[PDB]
Amino acid sequence: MGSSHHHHHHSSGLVPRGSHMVKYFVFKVMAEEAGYIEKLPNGSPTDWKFHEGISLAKDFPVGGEVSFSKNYPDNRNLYDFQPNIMSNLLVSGRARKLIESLGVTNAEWLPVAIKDHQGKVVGPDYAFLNLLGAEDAIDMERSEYEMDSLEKDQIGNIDALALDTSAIRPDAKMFRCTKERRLILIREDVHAAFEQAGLTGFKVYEAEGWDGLEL
Repeated sequence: MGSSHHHHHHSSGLVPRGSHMVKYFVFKVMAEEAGYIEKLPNGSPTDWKFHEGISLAKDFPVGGEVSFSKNYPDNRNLYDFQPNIMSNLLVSGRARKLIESLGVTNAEWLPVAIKDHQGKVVGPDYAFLNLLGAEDAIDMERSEYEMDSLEKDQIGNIDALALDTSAIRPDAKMFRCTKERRLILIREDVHAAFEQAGLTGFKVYEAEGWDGLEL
C-alpha cells in the first residue's frame, strides 16, 4: 500500500445512472479447467486472422473434425462456450440456438466435430461463432490499454476501453474488436439470455470503461 488514491473507477455495470440503458460487456467464458484452445486445430487460419475482416466459411473446414492439442496436460471437456486465445469462439448447439433466438446479426456458425484434450469427440453439434462486419474500429486514443501480451494484437493491461462502435455498426448486439483477438463485445441482452438459460459459465468484463481486469 502506497499509491494514494489514483482517480479511476472499478468500472460500473450500471443501468440506472444517466447514460445508456443497455450496458456493454466483454464476452469471456469463465472456464479455466475447461481449457482454452491453446494451439490451433487442423484447418485453422492464423490466430488474429480468424475474425479479421473476413468470414471463415471459406477457410475453416465445414463439417470437419478439430481437436484440442495438448499444450497443457490437464483440462477437461467442453462447456457451452469454449474459450481460447485466438479470435474465434466455440459455442454449443443449445447456446447457438440462444444467440439465434435473440436475432444476433453478423453471426456465422461453422459446425465441426470437436475433440477435447483427451482426443475424444465431445463437441458434435458445436459450432465456431464468427463475428462479421468487423472493420478497424477500436478507439486507441481514449482507450488506455497496453498492447502485446503475446503479439501486437493481444492486449494485456486495460485501464479504459472505449466502444469501437465508432466504426462497427452500433446496432450489432455482438461483434469483435479489431486490434485484439479475444475481444468480443456483447450487449446486456445477450448475457441476460444466458443468465436465464442456465448455461455453464460466463465471465463478463465491462466493455465500457474496462478497469484493470484481464480478459
